[PDB]
Amino acid sequence: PVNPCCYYPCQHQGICVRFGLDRYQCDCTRTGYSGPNCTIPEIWTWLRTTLRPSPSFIHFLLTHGRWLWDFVNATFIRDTLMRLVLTVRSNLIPSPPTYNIAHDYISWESFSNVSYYTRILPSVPRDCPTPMGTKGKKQLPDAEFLSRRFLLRRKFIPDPQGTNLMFAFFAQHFTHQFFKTSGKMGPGFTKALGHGVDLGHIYGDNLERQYQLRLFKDGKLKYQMLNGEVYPPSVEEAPVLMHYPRGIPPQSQMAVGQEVFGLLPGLMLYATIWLREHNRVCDLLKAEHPTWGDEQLFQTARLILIGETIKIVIEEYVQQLSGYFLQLKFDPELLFGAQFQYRNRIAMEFNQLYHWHPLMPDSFRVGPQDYSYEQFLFNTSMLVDYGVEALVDAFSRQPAGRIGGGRNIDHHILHVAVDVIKESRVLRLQPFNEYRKRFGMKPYTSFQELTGEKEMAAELEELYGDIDALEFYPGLLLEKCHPNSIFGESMIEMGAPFSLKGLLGNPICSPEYWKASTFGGEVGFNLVKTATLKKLVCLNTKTCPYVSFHVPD
Amino acid sequence: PVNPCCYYPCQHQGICVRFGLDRYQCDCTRTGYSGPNCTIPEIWTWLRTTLRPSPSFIHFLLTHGRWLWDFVNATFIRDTLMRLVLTVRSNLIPSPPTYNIAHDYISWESFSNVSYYTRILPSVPRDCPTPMGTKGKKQLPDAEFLSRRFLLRRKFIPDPQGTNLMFAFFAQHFTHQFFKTSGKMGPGFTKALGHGVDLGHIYGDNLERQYQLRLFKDGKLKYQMLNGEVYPPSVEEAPVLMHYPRGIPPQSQMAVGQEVFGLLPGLMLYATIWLREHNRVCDLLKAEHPTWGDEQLFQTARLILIGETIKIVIEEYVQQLSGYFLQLKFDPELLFGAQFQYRNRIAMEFNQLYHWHPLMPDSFRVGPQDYSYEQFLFNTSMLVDYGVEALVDAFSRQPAGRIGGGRNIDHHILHVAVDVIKESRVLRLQPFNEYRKRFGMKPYTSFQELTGEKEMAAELEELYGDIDALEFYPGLLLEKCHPNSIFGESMIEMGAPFSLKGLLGNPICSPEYWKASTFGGEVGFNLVKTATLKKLVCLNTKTCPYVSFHVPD
Ligand SMILES: *[C@@H]1O[C@H](CO)[C@@H](O[C@H]2O[C@H](CO)[C@@H](O[C@@H]3O[C@H](CO[C@@H]4O[C@H](CO[C@@H]5O[C@H](CO)[C@@H](O)[C@H](O)[C@@H]5O)[C@@H](O)[C@H](O)[C@@H]4O)[C@@H](O)[C@H](O)[C@@H]3O)[C@H](O)[C@H]2NC(C)=O)[C@H](O)[C@H]1NC(C)=O
Ligand SMILES: *[C@@H]1O[C@H](CO)[C@@H](O[C@H]2O[C@H](CO)[C@@H](O[C@@H]3O[C@H](CO[C@H]4O[C@H](CO[C@H]5O[C@H](CO)[C@@H](O)[C@H](O)[C@@H]5O)[C@@H](O)[C@H](O)[C@@H]4O)[C@@H](O)[C@H](O)[C@@H]3O)[C@H](O)[C@H]2NC(C)=O)[C@H](O)[C@H]1NC(C)=O
Ligand SMILES: *[C@@H]1O[C@H](CO)[C@@H](O[C@@H]2O[C@H](CO)[C@@H](O[C@@H]3O[C@H](CO[C@@H]4O[C@H](CO)[C@@H](O)[C@H](O)[C@@H]4O)[C@@H](O)[C@H](O)[C@@H]3O)[C@H](O)[C@H]2NC(C)=O)[C@H](O)[C@H]1NC(C)=O
Ligand SMILES: *[C@@H]1O[C@H](CO)[C@@H](O[C@@H]2O[C@H](CO)[C@@H](O[C@@H]3O[C@H](CO[C@@H]4O[C@H](CO)[C@@H](O)[C@H](O)[C@@H]4O)[C@@H](O)[C@H](O)[C@@H]3O)[C@H](O)[C@H]2NC(C)=O)[C@H](O)[C@H]1NC(C)=O
Ligand code: HEM
Ligand code: HEM
Ligand SMILES: *[C@@H]1O[C@H](CO)[C@@H](O[C@H]2O[C@H](CO)[C@@H](O)[C@H](O)[C@H]2NC(C)=O)[C@H](O)[C@H]1NC(C)=O
Ligand SMILES: *[C@@H]1O[C@H](CO)[C@@H](O[C@H]2O[C@H](CO)[C@@H](O)[C@H](O)[C@H]2NC(C)=O)[C@H](O)[C@H]1NC(C)=O
Ligand SMILES: CCCCCCCCO[C@@H]1O[C@H](CO)[C@@H](O)[C@H](O)[C@H]1O
Ligand SMILES: CCCCCCCCO[C@@H]1O[C@H](CO)[C@@H](O)[C@H](O)[C@H]1O
Ligand SMILES: CCCCCCCCO[C@@H]1O[C@H](CO)[C@@H](O)[C@H](O)[C@H]1O
Ligand SMILES: CCCCCCCCO[C@@H]1O[C@H](CO)[C@@H](O)[C@H](O)[C@H]1O
Ligand SMILES: CCCCCCCCO[C@@H]1O[C@H](CO)[C@@H](O)[C@H](O)[C@H]1O
Ligand SMILES: CCCCCCCCO[C@@H]1O[C@H](CO)[C@@H](O)[C@H](O)[C@H]1O
Ligand SMILES: CCCCCCCCO[C@@H]1O[C@H](CO)[C@@H](O)[C@H](O)[C@H]1O
Ligand SMILES: CCCCCCCCO[C@@H]1O[C@H](CO)[C@@H](O)[C@H](O)[C@H]1O
Ligand SMILES: C[C@H](C(=O)O)c1ccc(-c2ccccc2)cc1
Ligand SMILES: C[C@H](C(=O)O)c1ccc(-c2ccccc2)cc1
Repeated sequence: PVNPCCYYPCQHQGICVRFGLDRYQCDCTRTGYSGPNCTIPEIWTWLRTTLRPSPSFIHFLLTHGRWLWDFVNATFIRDTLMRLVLTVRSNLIPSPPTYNIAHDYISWESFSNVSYYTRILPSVPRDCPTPMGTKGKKQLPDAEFLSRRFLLRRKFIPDPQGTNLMFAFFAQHFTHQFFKTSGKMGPGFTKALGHGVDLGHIYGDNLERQYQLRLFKDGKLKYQMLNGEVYPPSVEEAPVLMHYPRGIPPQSQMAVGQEVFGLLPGLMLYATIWLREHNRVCDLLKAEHPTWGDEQLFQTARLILIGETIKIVIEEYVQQLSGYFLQLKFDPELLFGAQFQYRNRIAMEFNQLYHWHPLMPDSFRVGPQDYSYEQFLFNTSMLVDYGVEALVDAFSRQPAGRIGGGRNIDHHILHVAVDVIKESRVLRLQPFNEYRKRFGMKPYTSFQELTGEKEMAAELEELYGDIDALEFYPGLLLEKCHPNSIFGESMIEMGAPFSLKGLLGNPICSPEYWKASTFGGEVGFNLVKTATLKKLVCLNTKTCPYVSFHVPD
Repeated sequence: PVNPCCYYPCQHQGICVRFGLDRYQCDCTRTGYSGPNCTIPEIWTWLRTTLRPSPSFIHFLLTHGRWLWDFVNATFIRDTLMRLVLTVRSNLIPSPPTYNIAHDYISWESFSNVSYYTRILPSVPRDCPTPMGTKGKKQLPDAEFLSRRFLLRRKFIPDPQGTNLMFAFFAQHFTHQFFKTSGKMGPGFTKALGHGVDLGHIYGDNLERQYQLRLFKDGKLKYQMLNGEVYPPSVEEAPVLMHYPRGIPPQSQMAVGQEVFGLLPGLMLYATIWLREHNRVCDLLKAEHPTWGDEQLFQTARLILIGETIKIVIEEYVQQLSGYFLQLKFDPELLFGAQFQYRNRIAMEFNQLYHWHPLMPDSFRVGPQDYSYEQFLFNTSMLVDYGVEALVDAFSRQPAGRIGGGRNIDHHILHVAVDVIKESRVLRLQPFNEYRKRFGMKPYTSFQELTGEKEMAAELEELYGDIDALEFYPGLLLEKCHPNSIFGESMIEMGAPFSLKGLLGNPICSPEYWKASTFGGEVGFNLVKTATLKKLVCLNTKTCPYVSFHVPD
């Protein structure tokens, strides 16, 4: 008897439950539909769906008519729309979280064990006829072949939106505080127990590590002086585990919150900027609160930096990424009248979607000098040799690669995409089309509709055999991009919900925490409300270089 | 310079923050008040407080006019009132949680480290003129003296509401799933990381322990047969750490989720009933779902038992406790249209408040036999000797002692109260009157007003010197009791918020989880919806004895 849930019979988030030896029932509770497979719409459900413009038309509206948007952005309409965006996008993510790699049903273990990444759609049943369920071949295309054929970069394709490396390293630094897959436990497990913006990549993901990194004086983080400049301390003064190639002297190993940041100067660059921001904030707090001890100074600075991070990510990072003329706004109060849960659980699908390796260039240009991957990766003297300002200027000037479209991952890191595809199969992620529906989009009827071209589509069709067998990650990177965009609609329609839910679901955005006293008063609250990338760098450097998420003109 | 916040200047939940060397500022954000101390009301705030009837009057309305409540309870008005109770009570509890024993301010560590009990009011600053702030003497009364003088029972005082031992043991059993203070870490720390109704007292507070307790067959829990009846397994069969006096071998110990349950037959009685219920539910689930494996049967049954627990607690436990003519109702759907966070963090004040030792009798009567504490405590055969039905019948017929009013704690366990008072001082809990205000009541102006009498009031007055120096726990237990009630208004006004928040804050009550599929379908969902104390017992025993939370008429 073939497992009926392998046919993915339940639609619109209805829940498929096996009954008896060969039957099944769909739980349509609060889905807005009824019927055996939750396909019969209620009045409002129908109106909403038949009158709702497509993601492509909305994307069009949001990226045209700057004159009208400039007007709108200066009115209450800016808040009305930002609220709509926030609520409509986040409503797609279940909270409290539902499934994980071990349970394809709600359970107390899935709810309480935070070492697990959560998941939005259950896994493909292990007893299905094919790897993807019912469609496709008995064996999926070879991961290595799939990557070399469709993901490997031939000629560098720059992001048409003007995104640069300053943005690419920001994204890598930022996401690594919540994507920390455990090697020991395996796929489906994380070590970033904070499941969000807790800044564990600065303060450490565990208490013992945090303590080794702290100076325990004035609430500050340990540091060292080099060429009269402030940098993270060496592992000798802050005995913390760091992932460095064997043979590298401890004196040349910098100690920071995230163990893998010694991998790239671009990562240590941000680690340095934030470390300096932390100590700088500590100084501001101390002047305002001379009676405070080291602990409160440290904890309050952390909250301020968390706020500064969310602010910059929404108003500058996501702004650059979206390309929207609507001025995004970070304002927790926009949700104080709505039903919203201030909690977040990182999804394995979100982890998959954020592998933006295509952003990395062919080489790294620092002034007249061009540096190869071998001169850049694990280079422990570049940051100190050039200093923060020089690297920020350089990264802000060099363009990053386009993410969507295919064939744009540098050969030096193509192996990551290969492992991502392999991980996807161990996690038994459902097919791309099931995720399209889960996120409110119509499934693609053919590979041609997906890619927008004919040659790659024909080859994919031969390899997968059926569009309904196309996998999650390949689908995301091979989907045709929006006009002049960094990526396709699925990346936005699927990524926006996870991202927004992750940003606003932070406890500091709750009515309980979002108050001046939480940040030490008006001074600290204002630091959060008015934070910018430019201020983050220039208030912590001797000179002010060109700083931005987009290349200059 | 005296610490300005030692005077507890900020009112109505305003937050006191130290500025400069000797100044302070109150953050009145969203309190509904403004001004230096958060005392100037906004028009609506004033309107609401002036029209608000007193807790005494509302208590009067809820305990009179049966004819009217009989009409109300059979209509939608019952639901309207329950929702009001729910939202208004839970709104007094901060969520996300605020402080803990280490931080008297919001911090990321307080939010993320669940080993800490949270707290509603910050601690008494360590640099205050007196132990309670600025009022009272430089030295608090001796804890032992206080207990002997005002808490020690002289003549057993039965609860006037008819509460029995079946209720007392249920309460002790139930609360021990979320109150597990860590001896190793000390005051302020808990081992019950679930912080709520997770049934960890049945399944264990950690995974390793849960695995030792499970049969891994049919989703069931290990068990043993004795005299043809089902009981928890021995430690020899389920090797988990149980706290038994030294010398008692593993084969003679019973292994259950909570390590301290071997202490009393009353606790193991409930451990036995719930274990039978778990396995009984597994049977019903397997009949409906023959394809389900052991893990899903186990997890689903746990969710059902959690649901049955909350149902019984709200509609029978709290109902008995309140004495309201209003028929309380457990219906998560009542909050779906409101703003509510589905999370809970156990407060140290709630732990203190729940020390209901006065409930325990002078001796334990089982039919013709009367057992002393010496014969009852640590008795390893009584449960099996009498069987479940017999003990339930016996406990359901024996009256429990009155909680409030004072002088009603059996000398055998008075030492617990002494330690609660000592613990309170290590935690530096603010005075009783500060808590009265935090929970919407007027502070008491004298001990006479507090106790309602003159003898104890005069002595307390001399020991403490000032009503504003009275401590939390002593205050709760010495407050005058409502007419014919089990305890005073403070117990209700402070206890209800914590209780209701903890019950409805459970994720199974969220819109995401409260669906039939979560419980395996309609059969499991109805088990939750129609759960009853009588059914919990009678469907798991050979015969059906007298079972209730109140003695028979
Ligand atoms: C979050 O969730 C993850 C995933 O579940 C947790 O992972 C870890 O915990 C699991 C449970 O501890 C680990 O499971 C392994 O199970 C192996 C098999 O053991 C079996 O169970 C008992 C073993 O006990 C037996 O009897 C005596 C009794 O004392 C015992 O001393 C003796 O050793 C004997 O084996 C038995 O019934 C069976 O026959 C099996 O032996 C273990 O051998 C192994 O050590 C481990 O416990 C799992 O591997 C862990 N890691 C991962 C990645 O899964 C994680 O702990 C959870 N986190 C939290 C905070 O809950
Ligand atoms: C939830 O919250 C609780 C409460 O904070 C927390 O408690 C435990 O964790 C902390 C931190 O691990 C424990 O700290 C204890 O105090 C001392 C700290 O002082 C010393 O620490 C270092 C000593 O060892 C190191 O010294 C050399 C330097 O010469 C260094 O090179 C080596 O690395 C070496 O290991 C040192 O840096 C410093 O100078 C001091 O000597 C700890 O050392 C000690 O081990 C203690 O552990 C608490 O005691 C823990 N329990 C309690 C009750 O506080 C929980 O861990 C937390 N839970 C979670 C999940 O976060
Ligand atoms: C970690 O990063 C540091 C950078 O801080 C690396 O050190 C730097 O390495 C560069 C390249 O080896 C050094 O180059 C300098 O400038 C010229 C560059 O070459 C010139 O341009 C092209 C290239 O051949 C030709 O057309 C020109 O004729 C000319 O050759 C070089 O010739 C100079 O000799 C000089 O070295 C740079 O000086 C150096 N910086 C410092 C402070 O050492 C470092 O190698 C890297 N570590 C590792 C292990 O890769
Ligand atoms: C754990 O609990 C069990 C009960 O489940 C304890 O065992 C039981 O102990 C009682 C008394 O200790 C035994 O009593 C039986 O019946 C009479 C009762 O006494 C009578 O009533 C009064 C009392 O003096 C007098 O007026 C009468 O003359 C008469 O004495 C007793 O006399 C009998 O000898 C008989 O023991 C009961 O039988 C026993 N149950 C079993 C099956 O063992 C057990 O002690 C306890 N463990 C500990 C450590 O206390
Ligand atoms: C040239 C620079 C880069 C190098 C050397 C690099 C490297 C790596 C390696 C070695 C891994 C782990 C692979 C495995 O376990 O198989 C990884 C993972 C990952 N990378 Fe990159 N990467 C780069 C850039 C970036 C960028 C710019 C982003 C975009 C935000 C990013 C995102 C991620 C994510 C989300 C993961 C998974 C983390 C996890 O599960 O722990 N990377 N990368
Ligand atoms: C036969 C009677 C009982 C005995 C022997 C007993 C005993 C004890 C002991 C020995 C402690 C721990 C004290 C310490 O660490 O200093 C404790 C705690 C506790 N007891 Fe009782 N008790 C009884 C009844 C009850 C009842 C009826 C309730 C009410 C629901 C209750 C509730 C509590 C609570 C809430 C704690 C604190 C738990 C914690 O923080 O871990 N007890 N008791
Ligand atoms: C509900 O979903 C099922 C599952 O795909 C649909 O398919 C079933 O019913 C068909 C109608 O006759 C049969 O032809 C299929 O063999 C049968 N498949 C399975 C797995 O049982 C079903 O038609 C859908 N019903 C509705 C109303 O949409
Ligand atoms: C605000 O609260 C403070 C603290 O309770 C009040 O007390 C301060 O001001 C009084 C005015 O005469 C003095 O008598 C007190 O000594 C002084 N105490 C402190 C904290 O320094 C204050 O009156 C209140 N003010 C308002 C506006 O209500
Ligand atoms: C009510 C006024 C409607 C005007 C119709 C505007 C037409 C915009 O049309 C849009 O063009 C895009 C490409 O430029 C496509 O990607 C979108 O799918 C399409 O809807
Ligand atoms: C309330 C929010 C309204 C957002 C609507 C913005 C959409 C801008 O729409 C623009 O209108 C222009 C009309 O002169 C056209 O010429 C542009 O092609 C079109 O994209
Ligand atoms: C927070 C929910 C508010 C519902 C009010 C109805 C207003 C409908 O609002 C619509 O929602 C769509 C998404 O479903 C958007 O794509 C449309 O642009 C928006 O106008
Ligand atoms: C014209 C301006 C419109 C502003 C509203 C945009 C925000 C609504 O965004 C909508 O979110 C939904 C759920 O994730 C998606 O299914 C829709 O395709 C998307 O347009
Ligand atoms: C029509 C509305 C009338 C509002 C009158 C406001 C009454 C509250 O008045 C306030 O009472 C506090 C406590 O006694 C004082 O500390 C404040 O200074 C006082 O303004
Ligand atoms: C009996 C009259 C009651 C009036 C209710 C006051 C409503 C709140 O009024 C507010 O007062 C603030 C302080 O001056 C102003 O800054 C705000 O603009 C104003 O809206
Ligand atoms: C909608 C909620 C209404 C709550 C009101 C219930 C209060 C019952 O009130 C009772 O009414 C009786 C009338 O016969 C009086 O005799 C009692 O003294 C009075 O306490
Ligand atoms: C007549 C029936 C009334 C039902 C409403 C009772 C529920 C509201 O209860 C109220 O909760 C507040 C916050 O905890 C307390 O401050 C009030 O004193 C209390 O009466
Ligand atoms: C505002 C806009 C929307 O809601 O449309 C939006 C929000 C978030 C992202 C995002 C961020 C990170 C990864 C992937 C996607 C993209 C667009
Ligand atoms: C419904 C009623 C109300 O909200 O009035 C209520 C709710 C809860 C308790 C309670 C529970 C445990 C300890 C202490 C108190 C008491 C009364």
